[PDB]
Amino acid sequence: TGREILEKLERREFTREVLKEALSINDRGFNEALFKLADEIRRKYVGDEVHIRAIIEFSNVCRKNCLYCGLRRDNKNLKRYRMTPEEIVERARLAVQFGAKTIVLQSGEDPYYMPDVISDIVKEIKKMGVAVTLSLGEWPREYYEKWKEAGADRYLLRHETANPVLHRKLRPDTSFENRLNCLLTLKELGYETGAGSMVGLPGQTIDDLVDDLLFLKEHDFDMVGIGPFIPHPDTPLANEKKGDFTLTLKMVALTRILLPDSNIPATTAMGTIVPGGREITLRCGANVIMPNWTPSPYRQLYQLYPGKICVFEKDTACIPCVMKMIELLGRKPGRDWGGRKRVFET
Ligand SMILES: C[C@H](CCC(=O)NCCC[N+](C)(C)C[C@@H](O)CS(=O)(=O)O)[C@H]1CC[C@H]2[C@@H]3[C@H](O)C[C@@H]4C[C@H](O)CC[C@]4(C)[C@H]3C[C@H](O)[C@]12C
Ligand SMILES: Nc1ncnc2c1ncn2[C@@H]1O[C@H](CSCC[C@H](N)C(=O)O)[C@@H](O)[C@H]1O
Ligand code: SF4
Ligand code: FES
Ligand SMILES: [Cl-]
Ligand SMILES: [Cl-]
Ligand SMILES: [Cl-]
Repeated sequence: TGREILEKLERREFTREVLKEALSINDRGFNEALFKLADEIRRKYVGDEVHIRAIIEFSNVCRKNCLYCGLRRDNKNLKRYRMTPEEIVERARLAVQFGAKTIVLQSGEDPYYMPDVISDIVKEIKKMGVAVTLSLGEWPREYYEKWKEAGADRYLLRHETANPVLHRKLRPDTSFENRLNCLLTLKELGYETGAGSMVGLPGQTIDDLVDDLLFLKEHDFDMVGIGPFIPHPDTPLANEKKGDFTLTLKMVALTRILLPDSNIPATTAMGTIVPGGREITLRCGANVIMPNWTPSPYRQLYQLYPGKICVFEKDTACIPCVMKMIELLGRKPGRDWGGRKRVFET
């Protein structure tokens, strides 16, 4: 019964069987009830504050060749850019001036900056009295250590898929074992550590999605970023089907249920595949939003997937826009850095 699955979720009986059935049931009533449960749990554990993480996509140069990603090295159609360290620091300062309490630095795996230019940048941004989150991909332990010493607070490294066979096929430079080792290293070093997966990858099954949920719960990640796969025309996966918004939303809801005190963004990919998708996601378990703070003329060039929202707007538009979103949702902007606030339970 949908009714029995909801009761087991409410009682925290998170068996493989319960999660598979939750993801397999297509009934509208069941889905709505699941979204309501996640929404309620979010309210109870993390409150009405929506934390704003200003993201600066500072380089689209990448050495890897992930089959899903528009920044993959084999994509010759893309104009490559790199922000200078001064540009990055000053752009972070402008986000802080606009009220950002977390700055996220994200890039392709661009060797140019690694490790010392990142360290220099992180040091300068930390002077501004804000949290710094890095999302730079897979690097040696020594680089992660240097960045932590430089003052980085958090690291986002989506695990993408917990199916090691699918992972190796989609990410042929690397492996799930490497990705996990990175995540474990980040945790050991004391970063708030973010993982998460794509939904609707070619060949990905419902059992795979279950495994993603169990993987997330197992490692107790501080942040979980989940979005639909969106095919990019300049990649090998150009002709594959996009991920389903409602199934993705169910993944976000179940993540909240499983990790009630975690930070969970309403990802840009959710807002890209459905108009208003971020706002829906914020009402089904999510409590974080990541406004695009990449400056013109580079915004339009950070093309992980096509159609990406916000790319045409003036490059200071997204912080005020998300403040409006948060108000019209009946929510509040985050007051502090929005670090994970653990609720220890049974
Ligand atoms: C806005 C939308 C249509 C509502 C509607 O128009 N009803 C008809 C009018 C209802 N009333 C209350 C304004 C008046 C009626 O009482 C009287 S009458 O209909 O005018 O006669 C309703 C219908 C189903 C609702 C979602 C689901 O729950 C799941 C989920 C639960 C979370 O917790 C919050 C988010 C989600 C996505 C919800 C959001 C929103 O809430 C939805 C989309
Ligand atoms: N085609 C696509 N559809 C949806 N999300 C995608 C995508 N291509 C990439 N992404 C998402 O974008 C995230 C940021 S990629 C940039 C950070 C770093 N290079 C890294 O790989 O971790 C990825 O983790 C992936 O989940
Ligand atoms: S997902 Fe990250 S590592 Fe892979 S190609 Fe895209 S930017 Fe490079
Ligand atoms: S969040 Fe980018 S314009 Fe609305
Ligand atoms: Cl963050
Ligand atoms: Cl994310
Ligand atoms: Cl995304």
